[PDB]
Amino acid sequence: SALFEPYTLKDVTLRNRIAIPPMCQYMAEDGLINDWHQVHYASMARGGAGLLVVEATAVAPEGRITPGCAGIWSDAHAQAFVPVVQAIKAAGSVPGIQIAHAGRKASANRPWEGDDHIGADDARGWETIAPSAIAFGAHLPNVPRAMTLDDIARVKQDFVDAARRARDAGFEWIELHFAHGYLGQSFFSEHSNKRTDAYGGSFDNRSRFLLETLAAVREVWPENLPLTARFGVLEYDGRDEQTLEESIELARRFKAGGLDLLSVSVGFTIPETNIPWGPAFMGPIAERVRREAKLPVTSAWGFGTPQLAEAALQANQLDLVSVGRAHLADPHWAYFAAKELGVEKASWTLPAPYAHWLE
Amino acid sequence: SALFEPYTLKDVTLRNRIAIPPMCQYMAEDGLINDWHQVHYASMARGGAGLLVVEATAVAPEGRITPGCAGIWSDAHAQAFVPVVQAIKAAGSVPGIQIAHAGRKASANRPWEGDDHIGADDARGWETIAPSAIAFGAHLPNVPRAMTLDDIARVKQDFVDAARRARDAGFEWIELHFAHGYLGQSFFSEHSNKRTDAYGGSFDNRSRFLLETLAAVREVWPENLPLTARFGVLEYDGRDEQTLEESIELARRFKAGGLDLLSVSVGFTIPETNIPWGPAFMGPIAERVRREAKLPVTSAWGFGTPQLAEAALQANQLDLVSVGRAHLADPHWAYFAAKELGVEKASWTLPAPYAHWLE
Ligand SMILES: Cc1cc2nc3c(=O)[nH]c(=O)nc-3n(C[C@H](O)[C@H](O)[C@H](O)COP(=O)(O)O)c2cc1C
Ligand SMILES: Cc1cc2nc3c(=O)[nH]c(=O)nc-3n(C[C@H](O)[C@H](O)[C@H](O)COP(=O)(O)O)c2cc1C
Ligand SMILES: CCOC(=O)/C(=N\O)C(C)=O
Ligand SMILES: CCOC(=O)/C(=N\O)C(C)=O
Ligand SMILES: [Cl-]
Repeated sequence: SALFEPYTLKDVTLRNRIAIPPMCQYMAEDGLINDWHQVHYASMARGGAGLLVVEATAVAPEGRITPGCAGIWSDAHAQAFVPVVQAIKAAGSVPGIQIAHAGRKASANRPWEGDDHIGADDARGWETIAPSAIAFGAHLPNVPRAMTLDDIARVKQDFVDAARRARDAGFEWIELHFAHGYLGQSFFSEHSNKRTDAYGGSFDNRSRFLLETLAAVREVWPENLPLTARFGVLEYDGRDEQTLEESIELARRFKAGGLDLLSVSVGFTIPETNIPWGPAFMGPIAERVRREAKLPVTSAWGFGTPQLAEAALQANQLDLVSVGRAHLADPHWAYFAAKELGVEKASWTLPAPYAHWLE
Repeated sequence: SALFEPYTLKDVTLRNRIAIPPMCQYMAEDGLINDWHQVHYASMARGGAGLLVVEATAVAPEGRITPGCAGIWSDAHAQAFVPVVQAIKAAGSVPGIQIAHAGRKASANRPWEGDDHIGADDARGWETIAPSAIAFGAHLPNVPRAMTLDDIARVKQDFVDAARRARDAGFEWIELHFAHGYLGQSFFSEHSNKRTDAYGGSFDNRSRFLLETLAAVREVWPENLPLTARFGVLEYDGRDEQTLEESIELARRFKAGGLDLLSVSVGFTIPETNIPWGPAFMGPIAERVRREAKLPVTSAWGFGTPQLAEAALQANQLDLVSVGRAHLADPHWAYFAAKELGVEKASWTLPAPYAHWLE
């Protein structure tokens, strides 16, 4: 089974090709994770996945999506992650973390509490920042404040500080969240970046925030640990051909800037899109990025069955398969995939107190 | 769905009829549970089961099965369970514990480390006790020491002390382990009880240790919390008709002694048996116990498919369906059952951070 071949990137070895992608839990308070996350991540790591990327973790308070999002903007926040890192490691999985800034999509309600921007009368909300003072729209109508040059310098430092905190907490894998219409993605997209200074206008200027943030993180992130990013390479906004070509060129510059692997996703920068949802629909897009940027990739959004995950590898589209919702439904999904794929001693994807009885 | 009707017993209400039966994890050290159990139990409780009965927990060190078994023979041991109790309650499940004494099956290796008796001279092994100085045989050759009347008094008091500690840790449900060939079961079975004093020989005498332990525990266990027991009602030794009839009579005396529910199982007292290798063979047996002893019952051994569990409840065979190994494979099995049975808002069998996305 290709899905259960180990994978080595820099000096880190994943025991299989199953990655749990970042998945916000909305259960933190003031950015501080707690027993919800401890059990959530430990249980999934024991389920057998080779890599567990902890949810989008805010580099700054206003970079949270919701009042329930995790943060790593202080050392106490980072210390809260230590037992999570150690629990993922004890299960034999590799602990990773996605550090993020929600940009204009910040200051929103939890998904089951409206999923929409928090109103100005609500005391829980806050002012959002973004490259330009233009709203996402739809259920996220709050217009963000346009960032100053000092904002840009401060946020980049927040990414540096968060990467250093993630490193010191013991994460062996970091993912910069440059996707899904949050801050980084919105600097790259002309839909949301209306700037005329050095951070908007041209391709170089729109790339500048992401390339500089990557460069600043690379200076503090160890060379022997994978430095990755999630990036939306197309929007399904009717401009996919040119957007994908620009996104792949940026991925080439990420590679030259020391990025080890690209988590290929959709931009979600604006609501006015037509995303063709279907099983493994990102397959050919991830493969094109993989081949044209010559960079290892993972992807998500419909690979969450054993056969689809395996086929994505057999087809040389992905190096790692990210399986998200299936792991919320079944924290031991990796074990389920091992069985479904007829892996030898499949039950031993799990720790002995389970494996012995399921063989 | 009958499986997702709530169930009320004394002052406890289970949100559904799915019980997680006790399942030894063999991960404790000197009886002390740890982060293995914390995540294991909290994750399963979040999976949606209405009742989680924590594994066989030894009332005394020599009553462990293995060096990895949990114990509750001191207040420090009981304190270790408090976070487990509270995590199970926080997920909306009801915390239970099975208190146990392995009898002549004690001092054995973990199942995946040989599963056989450890010699008492071995630093990890110890001397076993039983109603009669007769070995189980096969891979459990250690001959136990026949218990004196003072031994009987000591062990019953250990059950009492353990029930008090379980109450103080916050357990809302207790199960006496009188099954599976351990101490209590072996007092009841003529195969293992060769005593001629007041605790062997007749039906009354063989029943005495179990009835006296129940009575002693009944004194300290709160009237408003279910007092339950697990008992092997037949052995598949060719004496099943006479054995089951005596077992149903003991269930009647259990009820008269204040037992609230009986977990019906197999004896496993000796190895020379022909136990059915198949699912749900206990259904009609448990139904007979339920109807002839007029006592609520649960059972296990192969009910871990949603349709089988639903069928056992529709047939009035069980009041609760115990689903064990399926929860080792999938801690969210209760959610999987909700889906398969077409329960409305099935995803909300799970907490919101999962439920919202699985709709
Ligand atoms: C509850 C939930 C939270 C998510 N949070 C994040 C996140 O914090 N960062 C991110 O990059 N993607 C996030 N995603 C997107 C997932 O990482 C993944 O791409 C998505 O679930 C699709 O993959 P799947 O079909 O296997 O579920 C989230 C998805 C879900 C369902
Ligand atoms: C790993 C494991 C540990 C078990 N430990 C106990 C136990 O401690 N006490 C008990 O009464 N039964 C124990 N059993 C028996 C189970 O509680 C249950 O009766 C058995 O798994 C049959 O149910 P199932 O078919 O749903 O798995 C254990 C079973 C397993 C698989
Ligand atoms: C619309 C896609 O955005 C995401 O997946 C996300 N984070 O990146 C969430 C849901 O928190
Ligand atoms: C074979 C029947 O015995 C059991 O089920 C058991 N405990 O009761 C264990 C720890 O396996
Ligand atoms: Cl000890």
